[PDB]
Amino acid sequence: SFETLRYAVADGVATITLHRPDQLNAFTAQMMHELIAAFDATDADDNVRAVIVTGSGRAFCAGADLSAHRDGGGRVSLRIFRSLKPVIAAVNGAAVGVGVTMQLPMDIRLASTDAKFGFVFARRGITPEAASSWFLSRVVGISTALEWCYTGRVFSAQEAHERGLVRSLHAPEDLLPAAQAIAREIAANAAPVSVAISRQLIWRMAGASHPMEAHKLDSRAIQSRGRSADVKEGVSAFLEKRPAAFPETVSHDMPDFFDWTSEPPFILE
Amino acid sequence: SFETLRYAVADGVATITLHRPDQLNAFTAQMMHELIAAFDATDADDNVRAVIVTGSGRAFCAGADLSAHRDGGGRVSLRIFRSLKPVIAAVNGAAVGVGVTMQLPMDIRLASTDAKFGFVFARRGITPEAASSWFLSRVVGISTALEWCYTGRVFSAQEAHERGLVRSLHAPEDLLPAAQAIAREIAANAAPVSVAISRQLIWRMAGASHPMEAHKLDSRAIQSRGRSADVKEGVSAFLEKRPAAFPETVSHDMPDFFDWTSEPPFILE
Amino acid sequence: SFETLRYAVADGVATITLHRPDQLNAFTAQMMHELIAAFDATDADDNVRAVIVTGSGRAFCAGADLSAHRDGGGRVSLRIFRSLKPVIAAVNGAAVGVGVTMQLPMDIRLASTDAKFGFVFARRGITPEAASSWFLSRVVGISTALEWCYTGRVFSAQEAHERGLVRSLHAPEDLLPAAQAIAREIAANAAPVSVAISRQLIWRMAGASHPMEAHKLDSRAIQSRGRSADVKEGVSAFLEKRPAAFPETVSHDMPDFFDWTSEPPFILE
Repeated sequence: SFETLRYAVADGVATITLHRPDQLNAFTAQMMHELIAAFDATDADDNVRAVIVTGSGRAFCAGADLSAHRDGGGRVSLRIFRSLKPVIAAVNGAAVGVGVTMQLPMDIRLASTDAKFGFVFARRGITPEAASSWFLSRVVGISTALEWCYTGRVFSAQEAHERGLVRSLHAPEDLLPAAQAIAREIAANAAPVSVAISRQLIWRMAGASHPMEAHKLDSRAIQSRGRSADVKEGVSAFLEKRPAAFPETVSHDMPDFFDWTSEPPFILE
Repeated sequence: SFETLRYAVADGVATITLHRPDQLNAFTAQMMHELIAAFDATDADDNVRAVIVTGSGRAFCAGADLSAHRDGGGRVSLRIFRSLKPVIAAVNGAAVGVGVTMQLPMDIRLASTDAKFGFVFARRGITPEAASSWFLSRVVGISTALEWCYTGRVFSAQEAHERGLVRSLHAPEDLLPAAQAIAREIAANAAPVSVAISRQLIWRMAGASHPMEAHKLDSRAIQSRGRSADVKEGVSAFLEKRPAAFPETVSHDMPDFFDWTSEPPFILE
Repeated sequence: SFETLRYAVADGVATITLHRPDQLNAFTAQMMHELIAAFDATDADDNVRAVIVTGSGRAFCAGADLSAHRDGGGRVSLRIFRSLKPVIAAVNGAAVGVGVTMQLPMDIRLASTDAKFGFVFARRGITPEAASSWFLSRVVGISTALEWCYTGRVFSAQEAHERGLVRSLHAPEDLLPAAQAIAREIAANAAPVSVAISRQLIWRMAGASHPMEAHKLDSRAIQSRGRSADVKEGVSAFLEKRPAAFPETVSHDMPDFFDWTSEPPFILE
């Protein structure tokens, strides 16, 4: 139960709906705390195998309203980064300021053909936040990140897709069905512990200085999964001509050799 | 005043013109010192809100002529990296050897349809320089970087654009107008301190191991800009139906919590 | 001489052929040791100036059969990473599981129009290996890496090329000729020491936190090559209207200021 979001779980898929639509879902202190609580709920709910984030009304999110000195956007961004479930943004409308910076830590961005995007910070005399200086170059590459943040231009879904911010474009009526089809295909076919480990190694090894770091972690991951009941279930089911019902859960069966919840310290100098 | 460059400031835009055209603007010791001095001038001139780099004559730059044991190309590359203004390359002609490696630290590459590019080092029995082993993978990605440096092939503007070295292609007469329209749109719409912080965080956080690093810096940046006169000017101007005249300057008003001029030590082992 | 591979050297090009075709070249303990030995041979053979890896029969490689607790895939991946010669994958058929993760450390991926690819780990209750959590984001970028590993979908050559896993697509009969034309153009035109240094700096500086790291190494590399006989041979040959016959070799003439064979320690916690 939230004031700034709707939250629904159906068919193994959580939908978090940004829900201040009279304000084009403008981001507030409470949406920040609530989105952190939404991801705590999705990480803990074994019935959740994928998460869709979308906007109510016309917009996705048009921007921010008006020893934790921490940017609110960043707190959400860092929470999603250490998320254990697939996260898909279904961008239905304007995603401006923190409204676009919030999507960069999500795993897959789908956009309505109506969607608009703008890193408008420099036009307002402020700066890109939500750790977008880290995320944005790893989605669209440095040159595009610099051009969008320098001009602060509001650009089309078509530019978003050509420059690689969004995976694919959908008719307004087709967006959530598309996000759902991806979410359900993961929920149907993949073992939730394997998905959670994959998510964490891909995101975390993007900042690693050498593939040795990945080799050390992914050696321990494949050793642990190799001895798991999920691997056995995968064998049985193929032989017995049936869809696997992976039994191991993100809530209990996450391998203990690595703290999937860990993050470096927030310290000011 | 320079021997190897022209330097002009009009309408908030600096144009640095590589200017040894009888030698296809071949890079020399003096062009190196002069380009460092050109960026010192652009960083210090509050009338400069964007920088265009271009070539005189037929070529952009066809290559190098013939306890600082430092590659000259790198010295320029590292100077641009810690630059505080948007830098756009307008590649008018051949950009060979250090002539292409010099553009990779710039923020946006525009090319004439006449432009040609070649990382020809290995064909001459030498090696890619100007820290291109760091920059080139972050523009075009590792596989393309390897292929261009292995073959040393001189390739077309069209390949440059398809593989992502250049943002866009222009008729020879359209190149500088296009570079100018981008430069003027930044100079017109964005607060110079916000642009300078954005530039530095995007480039610097591309080497950061985790988004926590960006969150720490961009929390301090948004706190500082939040209390700035630029933010106020942005409010006034919207209400009073007028273009903002951001008053804070890169020369004085750069926030002091981070040394924007800092770089790691050059030490030989 | 190998049981799981064919190995041939012609015209300066080594071809390593994955060769358990009755098993769609499934990866085994012995293919792992043999591929390490194949790269030791290619690194030491000055007659080898480029390496092509390809599959026998219908498939490239359909997956794994069935205080070094090290993933076998990773051992190959890490060996290729510290390889000194250009490595091109010619993907002739299905490349599933470790069959696709093995290609990511190679320098250039060419695919037959018949080729298929799938990161199917999560569908089998296991996890992406061969340090693919490091390599895959640096080939196709994080969002695509996440989508392929979450769904475990087997996808077409066309998707592989559009999302940037493969450089180019070839008719089945055209694949090895294309891989050869690239290999021979390197073998013909580039100095082997320059190629080996380039390979190592591009791959290693992709994990470096700042371009200063590249500037330090590439300053020493260009100083050393500047005094080399290859550079002289390059001068003579241009004047004397003839193709250079670079005399310096990867076996003897690798500059000594950096250990090209070095890798960080494999240690379990």
